[PDB]
Amino acid sequence: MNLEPPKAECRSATRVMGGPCTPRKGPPKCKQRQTRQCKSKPPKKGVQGCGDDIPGMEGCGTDITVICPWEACNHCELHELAQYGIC
Ligand SMILES: *[C@H]1CC(=O)N([C@@H]2CC(C)(C)N(O)C2(C)C)C1=O
Ligand SMILES: *[C@H]1CC(=O)N([C@@H]2CC(C)(C)N(O)C2(C)C)C1=O
Ligand SMILES: *[C@H]1CC(=O)N([C@@H]2CC(C)(C)N(O)C2(C)C)C1=O
Ligand SMILES: *[C@H]1CC(=O)N([C@H]2CC(C)(C)N(O)C2(C)C)C1=O
Ligand SMILES: *[C@H]1CC(=O)N([C@H]2CC(C)(C)N(O)C2(C)C)C1=O
Ligand SMILES: *[C@H]1CC(=O)N([C@H]2CC(C)(C)N(O)C2(C)C)C1=O
Ligand SMILES: *[C@H]1CC(=O)N([C@H]2CC(C)(C)N(O)C2(C)C)C1=O
Ligand SMILES: *[C@H]1CC(=O)N([C@H]2CC(C)(C)N(O)C2(C)C)C1=O
Ligand SMILES: *[C@H]1CC(=O)N([C@H]2CC(C)(C)N(O)C2(C)C)C1=O
Repeated sequence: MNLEPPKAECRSATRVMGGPCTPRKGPPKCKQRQTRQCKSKPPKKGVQGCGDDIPGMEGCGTDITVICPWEACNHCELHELAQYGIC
């Protein structure tokens, strides 16, 4: 019968859940990664981004699985004002 009962609980959490939350049009519309969300300045390197090809296999995995900016949220090279979330 379907997969075995999933761990839909995890008590490890505590206050990092609940509270005033109201999604919007559900998560972004993927199924077509191209240029429907990523937009700003012409394609280049560093200033803009990098222009990879198939992330999750060669784009990233080290500065995220071992040290993700979410932990030491303070260093960050550029774009430090994005800390307010006013994005
Ligand atoms: C799955 C297990 C779990 O509980 N996780 C963490 C820790 C708590 C606080 C329990 N969560 O709800 C989050 C997702 C933050 C898991 O990732
Ligand atoms: C409300 C919906 C939600 O889940 N939110 C965030 C992100 C996750 C990890 C799903 N949470 O349980 C918290 C509350 C941290 C919301 O903003
Ligand atoms: C984006 C909220 C940016 O300021 N919020 C989100 C998440 C990241 C990846 C940081 N972004 O640039 C978008 C807009 C997708 C702002 O800081
Ligand atoms: C299709 C939509 C998208 O952007 N995406 C991401 C989601 C995660 C799991 C973060 N990832 O590494 C991929 C590239 C799969 C999709 O699967
Ligand atoms: C370098 C190649 C590229 O287009 N890019 C974008 C992709 C997303 C995840 C939208 N983004 O915010 C960056 C700047 C990473 C690269 O990383
Ligand atoms: C945002 C839109 C997108 O798919 N993208 C690419 C750019 C690079 C860094 C090559 N990459 O692996 C992602 C998926 C982030 C953006 O810059
Ligand atoms: C660069 C390519 C990518 O999508 N990615 C992950 C890493 C974490 C921080 C887990 N994450 O939510 C994104 C989508 C940025 C990279 O390391
Ligand atoms: C940055 C590095 C990474 O992969 N990551 C995870 C952490 C949670 C909140 C579980 N998540 O869905 C992302 C992809 C953001 C980071 O904090
Ligand atoms: C530290 C905590 C966090 O997740 N974060 C954002 C800031 C930007 C650069 C917008 N981003 O994509 C991450 C996830 C690093 C912080 O400033």
